[PDB]
Amino acid sequence: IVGGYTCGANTVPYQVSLNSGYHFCGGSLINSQWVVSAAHCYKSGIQVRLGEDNINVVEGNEQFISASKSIVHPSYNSNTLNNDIMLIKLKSAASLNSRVASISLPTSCASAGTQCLISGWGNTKSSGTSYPDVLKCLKAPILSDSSCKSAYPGQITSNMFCAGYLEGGKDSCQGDSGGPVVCSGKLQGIVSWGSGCAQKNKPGVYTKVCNYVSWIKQTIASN
Ligand SMILES: NCCc1c[nH]cn1
Ligand SMILES: [Ca+2]
Repeated sequence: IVGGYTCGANTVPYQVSLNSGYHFCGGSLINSQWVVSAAHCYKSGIQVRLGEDNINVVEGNEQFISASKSIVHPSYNSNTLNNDIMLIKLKSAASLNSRVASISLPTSCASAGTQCLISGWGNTKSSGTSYPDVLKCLKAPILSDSSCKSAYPGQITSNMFCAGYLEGGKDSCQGDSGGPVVCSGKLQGIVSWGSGCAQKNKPGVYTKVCNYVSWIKQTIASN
């Protein structure tokens, strides 16, 4: 997260870190056994880390649970990043509490102008490279479809939205991939892609989760 703030330990209780020897992506806990992330975060040997603040230090609220299976969206295209969504099932159910909690799925799509919270352990620099150990947060509005398409000609599908600031300075970045965009207590987005970070007229692009609720529910119900 570039131009954000330190969230505070366990203040974003649905935020997970995906770890394969190291943090490589964010995710969102949506029930005791399931995490939603980006399809471009797919790899084998995933351990889900819940209750994290400092990802380099065991602080006492963590639960580390190995993934039993991952399900990339059937229509995910890695070239265009269309349908950039994946489900991860935990080998055992997380113990839910005030610091490890699920986030609700949307019942309807959020509009341009809706204020959201984007979070992650990604790069905090727009030119250089610096990775924080503690969770970073950014409050950001959803941008209009028209401004999103104008920012990225030929690249924005009906399964994507832009959020952030056309002036630059505040954005998600490398390592935030797969993490949450939460608006009014609903998971509306997944950190998906952009052109660099926090650059003028290049806001972050997010997977439009409301399009996937039926798939998520049906997949969970049979797996
Ligand atoms: N807005 C950029 C988010 C991102 C994803 N991967 C790398 N960067
Ligand atoms: Ca920790």
